[PDB]
Amino acid sequence: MGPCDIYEAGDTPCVAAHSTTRALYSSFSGALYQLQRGSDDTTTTISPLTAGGIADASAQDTFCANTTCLITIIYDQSGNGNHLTQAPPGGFDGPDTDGYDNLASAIGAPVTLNGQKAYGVFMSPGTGYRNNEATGTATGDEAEGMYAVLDGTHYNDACCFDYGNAETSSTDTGAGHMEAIYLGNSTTWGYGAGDGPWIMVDMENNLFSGADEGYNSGDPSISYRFVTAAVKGGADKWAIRGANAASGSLSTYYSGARPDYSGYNPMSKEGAIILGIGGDNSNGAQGTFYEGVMTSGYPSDDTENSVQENIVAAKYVVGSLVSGPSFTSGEVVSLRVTTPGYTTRYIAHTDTTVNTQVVDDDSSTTLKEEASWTVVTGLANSQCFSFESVDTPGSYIRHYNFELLLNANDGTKQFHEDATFCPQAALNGEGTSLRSWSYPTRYFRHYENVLYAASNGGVQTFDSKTSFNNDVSFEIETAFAS
Ligand SMILES: *[C@@H]1O[C@H](CO)[C@@H](O[C@@H]2O[C@H](CO)[C@@H](O)[C@H](O)[C@H]2NC(C)=O)[C@H](O)[C@H]1NC(C)=O
Repeated sequence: MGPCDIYEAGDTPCVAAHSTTRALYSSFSGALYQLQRGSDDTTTTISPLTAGGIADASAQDTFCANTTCLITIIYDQSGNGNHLTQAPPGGFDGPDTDGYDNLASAIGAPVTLNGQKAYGVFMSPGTGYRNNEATGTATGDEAEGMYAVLDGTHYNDACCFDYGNAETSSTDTGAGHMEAIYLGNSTTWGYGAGDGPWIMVDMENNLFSGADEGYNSGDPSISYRFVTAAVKGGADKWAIRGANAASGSLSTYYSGARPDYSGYNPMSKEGAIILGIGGDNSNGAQGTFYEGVMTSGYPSDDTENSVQENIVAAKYVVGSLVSGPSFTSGEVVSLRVTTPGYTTRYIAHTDTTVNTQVVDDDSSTTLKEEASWTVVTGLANSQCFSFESVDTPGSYIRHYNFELLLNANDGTKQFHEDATFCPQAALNGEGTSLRSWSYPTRYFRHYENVLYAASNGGVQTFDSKTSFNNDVSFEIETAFAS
């Protein structure tokens, strides 16, 4: 049995089931999600290898070879048609065309389930999915349960990395008009103990970590690489239960009556489904979604325990984020442009601006150093890497407003994430392509001889698809600074 077979047996059937990694029903063999590649904007679907099995990652790799891919749709496996598509603008506009939120990269969250390769949904700030015409989802004060397997190490404090029930108008219609899982360390509303992140329940105009608005000591920080967040709500009752998705049981962080504030009892759920954003489309949060469902009815603890048992059995393990030549920590290199007509240029920097310049044996000692980089273990992820300036030790290449800058490491999580890049076999076959760890839809890309963290097509001029593949491919050579 799969998670939804378990919920069905527990008398609280799934009304929405989403996952890019595996089938959530033992009998499901349909499409798990849809992909769209940047080379020609064509699409294709990825289905389980077998009924109730793991996604066919090989099919994705084949379709996405020598180009970039986006996850356009996360299909609803229940049959209710509650598929998740690109989230629309609402109370807040997204950063994409006409206010839509960004689609997620198809390769930002590689994993293996019991040894089989699969891809999760790595969501950077601005990314979001939604379905504002869902069927079967609880409305009003109707009871529902839900869970999601997330990455407890991928999060931030901006509103709001949610998965669950929200408004069908994509706007904030008041307290009680939402009921969704939240994972992050926002403290604007509720928050738990420690540094976070915390699993909280977004009931609109409030993220709740317990009965009181604001701080609630009963909700602990949970930072497992794979987190199972289980939330449920019914008539004047709700609960938060969490666990290490890779091992053990769910622990109850909260179970009791609704927060005693106007609008939360009875609830006024609208039934829309959101992923990675807030009800009003607040889109500043980040996180990773692997699988999750929403049910009709209030799940018993026993039913959820069986679901957690199943998740553990799926055996989630982190996958490889790197491919191609790659590097070794401590190694010093110079990166050469491969785009025809700019092949004598190297990645360098003029003060804080990262750019490309013609550097050769005749260059000054200073310029040779500005075109030389010490490759160190990724500041935000040990699999990837960070690039430290040779002339300016202590400073690394980092993206800011999608421009690559050379700034001093302040030791903060944010800097670390902005400064971590994962090597990928060059899209044009020449060398390597450095993919941003925090924004996997973006890569080192030279445009007008300046370096950016650009996507294959986008709202920024430097996201131009023209010569993208060549512009994000660099040959790794001996450092000029020796
Ligand atoms: C959420 O967690 C992060 C990570 O611990 C906090 O970020 C730090 O941010 C402050 C404020 O900018 C800096 O003094 C620290 O140097 C940062 N620490 C790290 C480890 O990066 C963030 O402040 C937290 N947010 C809230 C609202 O509590």
